[PDB]
Amino acid sequence: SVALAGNSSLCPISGWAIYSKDNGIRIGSKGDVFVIREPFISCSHLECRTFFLTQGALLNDKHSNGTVKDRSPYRTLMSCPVGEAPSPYNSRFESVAWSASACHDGISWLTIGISGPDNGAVAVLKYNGIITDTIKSWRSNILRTQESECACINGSCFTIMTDGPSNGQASYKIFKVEKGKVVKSVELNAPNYHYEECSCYPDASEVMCVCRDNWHGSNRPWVSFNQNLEYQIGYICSGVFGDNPRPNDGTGSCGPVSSNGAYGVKGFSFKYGNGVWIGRTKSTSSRSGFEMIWDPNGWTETDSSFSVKQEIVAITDWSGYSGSFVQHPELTGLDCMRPCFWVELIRGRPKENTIWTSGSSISFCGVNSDTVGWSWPDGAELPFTIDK
Amino acid sequence: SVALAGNSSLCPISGWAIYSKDNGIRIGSKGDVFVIREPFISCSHLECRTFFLTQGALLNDKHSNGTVKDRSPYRTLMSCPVGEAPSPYNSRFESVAWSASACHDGISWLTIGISGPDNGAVAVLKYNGIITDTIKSWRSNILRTQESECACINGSCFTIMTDGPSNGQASYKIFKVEKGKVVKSVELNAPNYHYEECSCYPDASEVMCVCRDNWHGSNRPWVSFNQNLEYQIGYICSGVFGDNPRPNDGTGSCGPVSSNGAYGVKGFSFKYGNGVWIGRTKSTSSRSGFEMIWDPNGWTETDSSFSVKQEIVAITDWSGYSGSFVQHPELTGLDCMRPCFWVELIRGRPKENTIWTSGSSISFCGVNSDTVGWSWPDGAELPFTIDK
Amino acid sequence: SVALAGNSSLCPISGWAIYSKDNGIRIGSKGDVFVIREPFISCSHLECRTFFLTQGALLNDKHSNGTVKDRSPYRTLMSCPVGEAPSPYNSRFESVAWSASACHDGISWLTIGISGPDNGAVAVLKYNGIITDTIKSWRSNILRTQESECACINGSCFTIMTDGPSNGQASYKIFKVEKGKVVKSVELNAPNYHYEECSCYPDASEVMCVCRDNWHGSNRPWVSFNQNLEYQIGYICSGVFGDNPRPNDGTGSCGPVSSNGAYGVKGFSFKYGNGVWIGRTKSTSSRSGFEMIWDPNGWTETDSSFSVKQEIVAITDWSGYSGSFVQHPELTGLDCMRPCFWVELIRGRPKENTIWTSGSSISFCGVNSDTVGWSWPDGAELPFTIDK
Amino acid sequence: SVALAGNSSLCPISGWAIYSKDNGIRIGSKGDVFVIREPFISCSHLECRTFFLTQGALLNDKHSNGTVKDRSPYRTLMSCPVGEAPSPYNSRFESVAWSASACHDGISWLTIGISGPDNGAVAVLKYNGIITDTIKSWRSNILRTQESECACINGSCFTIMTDGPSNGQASYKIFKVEKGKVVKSVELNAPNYHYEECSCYPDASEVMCVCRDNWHGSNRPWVSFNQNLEYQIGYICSGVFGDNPRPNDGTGSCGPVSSNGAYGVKGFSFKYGNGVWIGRTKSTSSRSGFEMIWDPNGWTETDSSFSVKQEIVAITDWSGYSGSFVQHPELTGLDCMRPCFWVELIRGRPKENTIWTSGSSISFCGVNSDTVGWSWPDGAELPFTIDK
Ligand SMILES: *[C@@H]1O[C@H](CO[C@@H]2O[C@@H](C)[C@@H](O)[C@@H](O)[C@@H]2O)[C@@H](O[C@@H]2O[C@H](CO)[C@@H](O)[C@H](O)[C@H]2NC(C)=O)[C@H](O)[C@H]1NC(C)=O
Ligand SMILES: *[C@@H]1O[C@H](CO[C@@H]2O[C@@H](C)[C@@H](O)[C@@H](O)[C@@H]2O)[C@@H](O[C@@H]2O[C@H](CO)[C@@H](O)[C@H](O)[C@H]2NC(C)=O)[C@H](O)[C@H]1NC(C)=O
Ligand SMILES: *[C@@H]1O[C@H](CO[C@@H]2O[C@@H](C)[C@@H](O)[C@@H](O)[C@@H]2O)[C@@H](O[C@@H]2O[C@H](CO)[C@@H](O)[C@H](O)[C@H]2NC(C)=O)[C@H](O)[C@H]1NC(C)=O
Ligand SMILES: *[C@@H]1O[C@H](CO[C@@H]2O[C@@H](C)[C@@H](O)[C@@H](O)[C@@H]2O)[C@@H](O[C@@H]2O[C@H](CO)[C@@H](O)[C@H](O)[C@H]2NC(C)=O)[C@H](O)[C@H]1NC(C)=O
Ligand SMILES: *[C@@H]1O[C@H](CO[C@@H]2O[C@@H](C)[C@@H](O)[C@@H](O)[C@@H]2O)[C@@H](O)[C@H](O)[C@H]1NC(C)=O
Ligand SMILES: *[C@@H]1O[C@H](CO[C@@H]2O[C@@H](C)[C@@H](O)[C@@H](O)[C@@H]2O)[C@@H](O)[C@H](O)[C@H]1NC(C)=O
Ligand SMILES: *[C@@H]1O[C@H](CO[C@@H]2O[C@@H](C)[C@@H](O)[C@@H](O)[C@@H]2O)[C@@H](O)[C@H](O)[C@H]1NC(C)=O
Ligand SMILES: *[C@@H]1O[C@H](CO[C@@H]2O[C@@H](C)[C@@H](O)[C@@H](O)[C@@H]2O)[C@@H](O)[C@H](O)[C@H]1NC(C)=O
Ligand SMILES: *[C@@H]1O[C@H](CO)[C@@H](O)[C@H](O)[C@H]1NC(C)=O
Ligand SMILES: *[C@@H]1O[C@H](CO)[C@@H](O)[C@H](O)[C@H]1NC(C)=O
Ligand SMILES: *[C@@H]1O[C@H](CO)[C@@H](O)[C@H](O)[C@H]1NC(C)=O
Ligand SMILES: *[C@@H]1O[C@H](CO)[C@@H](O)[C@H](O)[C@H]1NC(C)=O
Ligand SMILES: [Ca+2]
Ligand SMILES: [Ca+2]
Ligand SMILES: [Ca+2]
Ligand SMILES: [Ca+2]
Ligand SMILES: [Ca+2]
Ligand SMILES: [Ca+2]
Ligand SMILES: [Ca+2]
Ligand SMILES: [Ca+2]
Repeated sequence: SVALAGNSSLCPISGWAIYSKDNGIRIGSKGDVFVIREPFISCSHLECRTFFLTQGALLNDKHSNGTVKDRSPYRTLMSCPVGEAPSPYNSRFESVAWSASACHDGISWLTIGISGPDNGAVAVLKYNGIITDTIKSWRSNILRTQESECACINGSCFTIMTDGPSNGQASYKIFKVEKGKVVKSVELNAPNYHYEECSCYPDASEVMCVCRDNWHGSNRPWVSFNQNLEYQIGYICSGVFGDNPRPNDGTGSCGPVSSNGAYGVKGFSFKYGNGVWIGRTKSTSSRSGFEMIWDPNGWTETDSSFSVKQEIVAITDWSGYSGSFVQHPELTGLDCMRPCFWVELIRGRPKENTIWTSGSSISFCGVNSDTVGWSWPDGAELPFTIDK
Repeated sequence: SVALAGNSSLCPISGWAIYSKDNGIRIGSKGDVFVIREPFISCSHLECRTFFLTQGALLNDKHSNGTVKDRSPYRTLMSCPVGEAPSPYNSRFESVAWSASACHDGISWLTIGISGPDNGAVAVLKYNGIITDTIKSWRSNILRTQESECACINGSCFTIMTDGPSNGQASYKIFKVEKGKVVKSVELNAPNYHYEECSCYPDASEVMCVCRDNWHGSNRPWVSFNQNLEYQIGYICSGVFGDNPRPNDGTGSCGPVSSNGAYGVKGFSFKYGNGVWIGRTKSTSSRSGFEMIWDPNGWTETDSSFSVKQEIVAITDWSGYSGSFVQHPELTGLDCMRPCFWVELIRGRPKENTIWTSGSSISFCGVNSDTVGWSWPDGAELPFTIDK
Repeated sequence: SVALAGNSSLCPISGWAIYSKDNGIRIGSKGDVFVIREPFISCSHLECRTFFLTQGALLNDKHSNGTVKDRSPYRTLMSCPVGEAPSPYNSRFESVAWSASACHDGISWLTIGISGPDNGAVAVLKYNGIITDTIKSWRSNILRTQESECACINGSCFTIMTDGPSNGQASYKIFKVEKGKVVKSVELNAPNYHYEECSCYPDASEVMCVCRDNWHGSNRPWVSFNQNLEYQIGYICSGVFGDNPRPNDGTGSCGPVSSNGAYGVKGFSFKYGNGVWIGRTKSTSSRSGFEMIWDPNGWTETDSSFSVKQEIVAITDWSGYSGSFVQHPELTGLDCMRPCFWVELIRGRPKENTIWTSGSSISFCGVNSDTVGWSWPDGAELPFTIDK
Repeated sequence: SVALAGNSSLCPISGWAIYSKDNGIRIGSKGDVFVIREPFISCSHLECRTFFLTQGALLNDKHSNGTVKDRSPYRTLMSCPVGEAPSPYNSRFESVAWSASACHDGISWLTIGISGPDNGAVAVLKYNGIITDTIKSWRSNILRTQESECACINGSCFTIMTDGPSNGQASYKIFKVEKGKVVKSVELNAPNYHYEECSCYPDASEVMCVCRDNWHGSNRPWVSFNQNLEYQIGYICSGVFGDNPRPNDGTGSCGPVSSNGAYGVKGFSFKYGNGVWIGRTKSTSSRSGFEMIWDPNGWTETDSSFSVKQEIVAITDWSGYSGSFVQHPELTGLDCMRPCFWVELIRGRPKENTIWTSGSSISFCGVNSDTVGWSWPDGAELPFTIDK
């Protein structure tokens, strides 16, 4: 009926309250559950959903064998209610996709699903499930996108795509989409920067995206922009380094930190003035553990000092991708934009002795009331019957 | 649209008509059914639902192994339609929780889910699925709540939480909640009393809660209160003792009956003037059997005499927790508050030779027409394939 | 919103067009499907549903073992959409019941579920899922009802219950129900008659019920009545005998035909003037085959001549119970009452080498356009894995 | 509420964007998924659905054995949401059918399901699930229909049925249906032509159907007609031959091309002026591969030259039936009729070493933006556990 306004500011928060846990892998030991990756949450004005990519194989079946291309023609974007195990019996089909994003403008769902060959992949955009536009690769080298929700403000939704090497300079574009039609795009002028798998959120009528530098940055890049795609770029300055892998905390940089800068993990962070909430793994080397850190000057200053840490997953347990999501005033009844996040808990290959790899999910919302750290890990006992 | 009024009196009844039976365990021998505990029913102005806690494991799977903490990070509050087996394919996610309560104010669902560590657990309150408040532990010793429905009157919902020892004096609070926000709380001044797992129901614009004394009472404690949290406390006086374990019926007390007073089972009872409907197990020592007893003076007098008994489950079959639920006039069309109850039929450990423990459920509503006693037990044949 | 009027006459028809087939047993060889009996169809002003009784066990599981009481505390009335396999994942819970009826008045569903002991069983009546009344046994000898839909006319719904011997004279009552409350009942004065498992349908503001004589009739008894429960009784006169078992067709009677009169099968027939559509098995001795016969004088004349036969199930395949259902003008848009019927295809014990017994279903609607006979049998290949 | 107008022209397009992929077979290796054929898509003004025929057997079960009649009494038309694996837990029942069509007029669904014996089969027509008419065989030799969607224009829906030999001259009729009632039919005068399994679509208030000649044509026949059933017939003229099997491309004919003309595969094509979009297999001999070809003069000229080819499935992978579907302006918001297509990917017998045969599906919509060819095959690894 009416577009989400997108004009409120992020809510003042003090900590993170647990929102969901699906136990998808534990349930999938016996039930009929998809093998999934990137279980990103996104919400409308009425409800929240978990989106995910599947190869159309179930846990404990031979088709879950992971020695197959990530970018396969079987890969599909699907969604199910938040907190449920992702099954063929409760999941909706969204798009054929090996890279994706989705977001709700207040009226209907936009989904973006990229499929096709590496040298010519096409993003199919859908609005309320009907194809409304396509974007084809402009460098012929793996067109790819956020793997989390796009950001909507007053009926325009915004996303970021990358095309080019994942181990060197690439090309980055921002897209403005209305009723699933591309109305504007801009190519970033970002020499020496690298953007992948952006987590973008609206805040006071502009978008902020925090991304992954897979080339040569162990801190995270960011790009922010207004409704006309006039943008700014930088890297998060804090010495509390956000990517995985990374060095031990040390002197930061408002450009890419080259030490342990290659590879990465999808991640997010929330800017509050000169301060920043960072979610990151607990290990510097593997996707293990998860913590939220408040660094009151960490957006702009390069020291390694921070003031608050909240435990989310212990370093003895596997974590994985994570991303932002918001809950607008039209859903919550609040006067401010609520920040939330999800974490993927990756099980299986390469770290564990299975034929498959899947994630389960947890999610949290920021609140200004009492909270507590704990560890909420995946909890499945591997290997499974199919691995014997 | 409009809040439940909560101002009517309990319906005059003569007996208990059977309302539901889910056969969850029998079905879960082959189907994909959660291992559950505390299958409490609660209703809105339109429908009733069964809420429950799961560890996110299914029957007949290795993850159902019960030599694990009750208070785990895997534990979740879920709900499904009354009378259906609780499966990942028909259950909705509500909250991450190892102790919970839920209730509908006429407008939306309030859910309360407690997770986190023993020394600092946090109740996450949700209204229509959106986080609206948190309550953190105030004694740092296992914040916990009803495991049945909270009580709503004219848009305010009420619950009771405990924090402190389960084998000695603890601390008890009543909470008043509006649109999922705590608007008032009071700490009971109840020396020598013990409250756990309260069953609370509205009756004539006030709430009555009947609970479990785990310290030193084989009769049940109660607390009643008005909308401003001005309260009264006591224990049910009847010599028809309500808890399990308990002594043989004898002289009662309007304080805790110390004989066989340690441990307990979640239970309920309904006050009608000086009279009381008690639901209890049939065994004095184990959670076996279930019966409803009408004691016309049993709220206030300490004799062991009663006038009506209705069989629910035979003493040769396992029972478990039980709790109250009501059905308001906005749902039923009646001019009075309808009392109902559920019973959990616990199967597996510690009494039986399985690796797991789960409950199925039955429920009954009070009526003023003809009724009959019978035994409606769980009916599964144990052990299961996973226990071999 | 508005009650079904129930004042139209049965549609003129010439034959029977196939309406549904669920293939429940074939699907249940692998899927998670209830063991069921009496899959009766009933419709509202918007949709049709299949109701059924289950013991809360699934096909191919140990709990499906049939050497158990029919009248057990596990037995439940459930419903699912017409034409779907009856699973815990698509079925709704209605009532705890070992004998049942249901019907929709235009506004909400009435369900009637009988449970409890043989010497004191209680029918629980629900309207829109809320308990609205109870009827207790009046002879203390197996209170039981239709196992098919009740009949509704202008907001009053009507049913027939029996209490007493199934091998001798019993007691028969008609009940008039409004918003799930009994407003009137009458006991039939029917010496030497026997009524069980009535199929009742509305026609021109009155109800006609065709039933099973289990005592001493191989033709079917009937009772018809107006809104004030003023009734008439008889037996279908045709020599085309309707029950199973029965003798070969011969001279009929407008009283019970004693030859092969003991035992029976639930069945139906539709009166059109002095003429009758009879559905019956093809075998005189076992529940095998199914056919529809039009006998233009068969309501009132005792000859064995008929004019039309339409094959439904071949005599080489198992049939079972069958019952009427109607589709009112408020659902169909027609100016007349549409007659339909379902058939249960019974598989397993006692005729086949399994531990279990279940039915699948087929259904047909009367039409005045071209039709064709065929055989639409169950089609499962027995025995199943659990029987090995 | 309001009928689809059906008066717009096909959208100008340049290529085909991927719309769905269900991975039904891969998922059905472990989950509970029907064995299916003819997964045709059809849409309303609100949503799209996949319709299909099942024998009521699941993958990996003994009942999936394919040495059984295609025209069995077990065969049923069912439907599920586009892009989901077709399971008993997410599929709706539509009709008992071994040949079918369905379409939505803007108000409700029409379904047409043919069952019964070869010498007298009856199409049961339903509108909003209620039987509204029947059509019986007029040649007593396998009455059969489209196996894809019928075409609706301003409240009248249109379909084509065949009756007679599949290896010689037969009889062909067009039917006009309103609210599920046949209002008009015409028999084609088409000597030497053969029509089976028509794909029909509306375009500018008329219908075009492209079909399969099973007798003696390796090009496809067509019939077009207006709302009064005044018709024209021919064969697609292009030397880019459309059927399977077929000869190598060569000189075409605006009559049947006899070389490799016997047998066939259900297919479609879209007429744009004198030009045509043809979907066909890549192999000339087996149902392998799939491609879309634009031949700018191919409706009317017989040369073998074409200008655009888009890969859909590689020749090393199995394809199967394919059919048209449209998306009207009332669904899309466009000013033109959107052309789409589905393809069935047939796995199992006769080409592969299994006891069963099933299809999965992919679908595509025409767009005027950038697109790309690829191969999106079924992807299951055969044989399955049941075949061992
Ligand atoms: C933030 O925006 C709200 C909502 O703006 C309206 O809805 C949007 C989707 C878009 O359509 C806008 O153009 C609409 O005005 C603002 O609230 C509105 O303010 C206007 C101007 O005073 C007023 O007339 C409306 O009644 C308001 N609507 C509501 C529902 O309150 C709000 O002022 C903006 N806040 C800030 C801080 O920018
Ligand atoms: C019990 O309360 C009912 C309902 O009260 C209304 O709805 C509540 C949720 C709340 O909003 C109240 O403040 C509302 O009045 C009472 O019925 C109402 O009585 C008032 C006063 O006479 C009258 O104006 C309304 O029409 C009534 N509403 C309805 C639907 O009947 C009722 O009187 C109370 N009964 C008792 C015994 O206290
Ligand atoms: C059969 O009954 C219809 C409907 O009657 C109405 O709806 C019923 C549920 C009940 O509420 C009745 O008391 C209602 O009248 C009759 O149609 C109605 O006829 C009346 C009297 O002429 C007229 O005023 C209404 O408009 C009619 N309603 C509709 C929807 O047509 C109809 O006459 C009856 N037919 C026969 C043969 O008895
Ligand atoms: C195509 O048809 C549209 C819609 O026609 C209406 O809806 C149909 C289902 C049917 O009921 C028609 O008889 C209706 O007119 C035409 O648009 C309508 O045009 C009329 C005539 O000018 C106008 O009064 C209406 O407002 C229009 N309705 C809408 C929703 O725009 C349209 O003109 C037709 N287009 C062509 C090219 O034939
Ligand atoms: C897992 O898959 C591996 C290779 O698959 C091989 O590759 C796939 C893509 C197909 O081509 C398959 O037919 C090939 O054999 C195997 O090496 C491995 O054995 C597979 N199975 C396992 C690990 O159990
Ligand atoms: C059931 O679980 C028991 C112990 O689990 C042990 O504890 C759990 C929490 C994990 O740490 C597990 O890896 C440990 O082995 C076992 O003792 C027992 O064998 C388990 N399996 C059974 C009973 O089959
Ligand atoms: C099927 O059930 C039969 C008897 O059950 C016996 O009766 C039931 C009600 C229970 O009391 C059960 O524990 C008893 O053993 C058995 O005789 C029979 O073996 C059962 N199993 C089969 C046929 O596989
Ligand atoms: C598959 O089915 C084949 C024949 O079925 C035979 O035909 C069916 C219709 C039934 O009559 C069945 O009872 C008959 O045996 C068998 O030849 C074949 O063995 C079946 N099983 C397989 C291939 O595993
Ligand atoms: C929001 O978008 C609407 C519709 O395009 C436009 O009229 C309006 O001015 C926008 N509001 C703001 C505050 O930008
Ligand atoms: C019920 O709550 C409303 C809204 O807060 C208040 O105005 C009203 O007086 C309350 N009614 C009663 C009887 O307490
Ligand atoms: C139908 O029932 C209504 C409401 O009780 C009554 O007023 C009306 O007269 C009835 N109509 C007929 C035709 O009996
Ligand atoms: C569409 O059908 C309606 C209702 O039958 C008729 O009045 C109208 O003229 C039709 N419109 C056109 C353009 O044919
Ligand atoms: Ca990096
Ligand atoms: Ca700092
Ligand atoms: Ca105690
Ligand atoms: Ca007493
Ligand atoms: Ca008999
Ligand atoms: Ca006769
Ligand atoms: Ca051909
Ligand atoms: Ca050409």
